[PDB]
Amino acid sequence: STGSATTTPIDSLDDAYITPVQIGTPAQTLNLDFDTGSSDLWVFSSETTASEVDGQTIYTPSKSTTAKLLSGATWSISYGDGSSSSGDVYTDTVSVGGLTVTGQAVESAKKVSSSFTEDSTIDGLLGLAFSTLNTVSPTQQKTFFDNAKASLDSPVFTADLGYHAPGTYNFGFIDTTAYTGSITYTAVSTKQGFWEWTSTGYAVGSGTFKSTSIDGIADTGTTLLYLPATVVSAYWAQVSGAKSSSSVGGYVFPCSATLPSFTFGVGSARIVIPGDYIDFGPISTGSSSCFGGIQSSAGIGINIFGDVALKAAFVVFNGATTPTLGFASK
Ligand SMILES: O=C(NC[C@H]1CCCO1)NC1CCCC1
Ligand SMILES: O=C(NC[C@H]1CCCO1)NC1CCCC1
Repeated sequence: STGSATTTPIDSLDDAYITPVQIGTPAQTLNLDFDTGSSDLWVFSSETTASEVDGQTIYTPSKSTTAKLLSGATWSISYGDGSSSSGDVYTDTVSVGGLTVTGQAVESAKKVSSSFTEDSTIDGLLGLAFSTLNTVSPTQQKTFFDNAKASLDSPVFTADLGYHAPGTYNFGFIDTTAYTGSITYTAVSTKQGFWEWTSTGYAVGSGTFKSTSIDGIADTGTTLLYLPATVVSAYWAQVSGAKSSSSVGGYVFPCSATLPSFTFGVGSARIVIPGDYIDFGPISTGSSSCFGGIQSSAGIGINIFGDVALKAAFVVFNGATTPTLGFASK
């Protein structure tokens, strides 16, 4: 089997991407955040504290004839941005882009933190990291991909995120028309539960490539590119007037600037992030200070190749017995 679904930016900045997901019978379609840095499929629901729902579409398990309460199971997750959610668990039928999993754990939120409430466009998360990170207790549950992968034509999914435009998540096949050149594959460590890999270096604009190992994860659920402070300083030094602002929380730059590209290495291959992809717009409405899309990882403990990086590539998440990542230009 295969599946293919369009993923759409939630706003004009590509702050996140939402993908429609069918849950239950009859289907209830929710727009989820496909997240390769976590492993829980959770949704706003009829069980979510009413004051914490503000415009999201909810899953109502009592209206799904295939929903079954997973007796005694609870979940609770906290993310690297400080957000969180928790609740109970159903199993139900879940379909993405025509690919169907029966008995998928659907984690129903009883509580969500304010950032989730305040974002009416994200109805929940669909985790695509390794199932070792799933938070369901006392019986850990499998991700949608883990449940589907034996049925897939090939045990892979691909992320093709758009810049200020829709893109595609495919399951079970590699669309050879969706990229240019070749896909370069690189080793993955699953020891922390992420799609963790080692970039071979970077360049800023037209500058020389610096060969240096940068261990990080491929995270569709992280918006920006988080790299070591040395690398980030080297980038922003090429933008006149850019500076790290403790009050704002990262590097900012004059909105009048033209940003240079940023290149990262995948083996001997090179992925070029155009400068425009690094502009996250005014820090507050009407400001001429703009927020940068490349930020230091020093305070996170791990480098993150988030959407800023991934959207410059066609990315293969190869879930073979020994997982690997693939990157192609597009
Ligand atoms: O939490 C992370 N990103 C943001 C969350 C919010 C909802 C989806 O993703 N990234 C983690 C990756 C490893 C360290 C932090
Ligand atoms: O990218 C991050 N959050 C993504 C937003 C979009 C929708 C959900 O939240 N958070 C990063 C902060 C420092 C590492 C994780």
